[PDB]
Amino acid sequence: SITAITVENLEYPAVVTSPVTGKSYFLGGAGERGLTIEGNFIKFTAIGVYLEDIAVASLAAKWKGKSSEELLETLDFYRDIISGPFEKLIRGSKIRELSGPEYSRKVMENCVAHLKSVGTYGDAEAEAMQKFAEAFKPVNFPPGASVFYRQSPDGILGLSFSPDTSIPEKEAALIENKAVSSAVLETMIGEHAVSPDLKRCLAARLPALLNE
Ligand SMILES: O=C1C[C@@H](c2ccc(O)cc2)Oc2ccccc21
Repeated sequence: SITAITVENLEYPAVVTSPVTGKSYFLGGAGERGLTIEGNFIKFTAIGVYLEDIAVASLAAKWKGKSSEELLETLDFYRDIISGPFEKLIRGSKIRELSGPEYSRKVMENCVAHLKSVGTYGDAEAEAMQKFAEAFKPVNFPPGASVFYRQSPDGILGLSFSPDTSIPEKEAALIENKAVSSAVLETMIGEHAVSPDLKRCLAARLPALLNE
């Protein structure tokens, strides 16, 4: 039943399969991010969050039978999605052109704030974030180009870059750090993520799946 979602002419298929891990995912939600300039929301990128198919069985126990409205207001629900025992794939496709450094600046800012916020920002995490930064430096994201974050439940964050929206065969880098591995998704649907579009998609789409 899960449908595809299109954001600013950028389409997010209902399902995708990783060329890296071979695992298949379903679209949990899609939205957009940007900057508010002079009270005006300026869109820069689209974001899609895919959850490994096994996520359903994992989330079923605790969340089956809950209404979308109920899930949306429950922080614990999103915590299970962020740190659940399954892989998550996040695809960011640019609406406006951004260089790797330009784009990564904000993302890293948000990740670092979160990490410090929960008391897990030591030397290992700073080094992981520096490696994160390094991976983006040689990259440019013209409209339509994409970044793929593969959040492995084993504490690893795989980074892939594409000239368009197709998922690359090989990953550009592997950030091996547990706390950092979930930081990116946390800044998107975690408690302190202001933008609700992704959270709403998840709360709306998951109930149907959690019942069958
Ligand atoms: O996926 C993104 C894009 C990022 C961003 C937007 C505009 C820009 O110029 C640089 C980075 O903002 C964000 C903030 C929070 C969570 C995800 C994101």
